[PDB]
Amino acid sequence: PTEIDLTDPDVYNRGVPHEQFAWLRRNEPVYWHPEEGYWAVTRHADVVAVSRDPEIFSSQQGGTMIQDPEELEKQRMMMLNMDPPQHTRLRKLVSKGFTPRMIAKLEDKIRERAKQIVDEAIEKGECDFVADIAAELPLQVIAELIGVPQEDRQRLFDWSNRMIGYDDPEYHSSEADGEQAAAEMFAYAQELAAERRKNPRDDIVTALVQAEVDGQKLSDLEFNMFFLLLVVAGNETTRNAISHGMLALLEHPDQWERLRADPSLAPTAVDEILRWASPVMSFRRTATRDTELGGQQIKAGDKVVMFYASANRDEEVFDDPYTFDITRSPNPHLAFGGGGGPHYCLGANLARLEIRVMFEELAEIMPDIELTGPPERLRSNFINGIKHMPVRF
Ligand code: HEM
Ligand SMILES: C=C1CC[C@H](O)C/C1=C/C=C1\CCC[C@]2(C)[C@@H]([C@H](C)CCCC(C)C)CC[C@@H]12
Ligand code: NA
Repeated sequence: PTEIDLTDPDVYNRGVPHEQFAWLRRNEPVYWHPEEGYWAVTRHADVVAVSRDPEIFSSQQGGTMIQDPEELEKQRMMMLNMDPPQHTRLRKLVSKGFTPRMIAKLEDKIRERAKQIVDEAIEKGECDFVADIAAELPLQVIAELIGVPQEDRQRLFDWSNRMIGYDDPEYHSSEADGEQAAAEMFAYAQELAAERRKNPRDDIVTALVQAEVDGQKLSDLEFNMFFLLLVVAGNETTRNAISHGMLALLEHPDQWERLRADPSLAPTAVDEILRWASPVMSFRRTATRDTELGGQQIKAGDKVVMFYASANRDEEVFDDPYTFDITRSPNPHLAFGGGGGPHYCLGANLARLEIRVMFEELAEIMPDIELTGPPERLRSNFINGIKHMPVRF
């Protein structure tokens, strides 16, 4: 196969290039793509090994985005781009509201919203599965969880689209759209923080302003950058799991029948949807010193790109990896990152709950859902996203 540039958004225009990943896994699983260049890491075990060693494979040294100085400095304030010990301290501060017990307290409220969202979509008849269902549930939930009034949730969605849509013409007008979105969101976040410091509420903003670990509290910039990451993660990952999951269910109709007949299949179905969609396709690291990975010699300063979508088709880990099987078990997919990595998704419990509740509700109402046209992909080299997906109920 020709040596495709996996950092180029256009190579994802016709979908995830799974044949390229399949050839790499079999023939060159740790592969130097020359240009500057980068190592493509495509096997599950090697993604896990890179993930769990931040001392060698740093997130701070070159950031975590896969394309090739002001950008790095303007984003080293993101928790994603920190290494221990800096990272360890920040993650201890912001994780309090995301433990499994805290998240499980939301199921009934999340189910109440999902039932109402599905009901209104069915009443409409013909709609956009993204705007009316897949994006709307995580949007309402993250607004309520953060503490943003429901009237303001559309501001959160528009900001988030501008933050990640920097390669898609529908979501960006030029290169500074995202920076301006961030400035607006920082001002909004600071207003909310000031209010909850004075008058605490049961929301994440209050949890964050009150948090204290080892004599430390969140600084202004730390708070603002974590608010930003929560809003973008809340709005640009789960909705694409739901959209690709619905598409997979319609295109593998036997699986949809099984789920409709047996709602107890939903927890395993969530993990197969996550393995299938792999909504976050890749993240980058930088080697801090000379090292060996999979018999390949990686030099200090080298860019290393972990392809979670390829890991989630690894024939050594998953039997029949190109089959969508909602009962697949076990299912050690890497959609949330390599297990053991210090940055492993902080919201994985919330994401699983949102996806589980939504598909339970779609399956129980038993509507006949059908596509009325092709879904439109987000242009991205990072997110495996669906912008629109016309359906009829
Ligand atoms: C399908 C949904 C999601 C997927 C596939 C996903 C994926 C990921 C991945 C791959 C990482 C980096 C892991 C690593 O580098 O080792 C990550 C980190 C993170 N995610 Fe998730 N995510 C999802 C939903 C969410 C949600 C809903 C939230 C919050 C409401 C969230 C919050 C975060 C945060 C704060 C981090 C940074 C953690 C750190 O740097 O220590 N994510 N996510
Ligand atoms: C930070 C600021 C705010 C200050 C400056 O505007 C620079 C900047 C960029 C933010 C970006 C760049 C693109 C990718 C980022 C970092 C998004 C990130 C990849 C989201 C990941 C979501 C989830 C998978 C964890 C969130 C914010 C985005
Ligand atoms: Na119908």
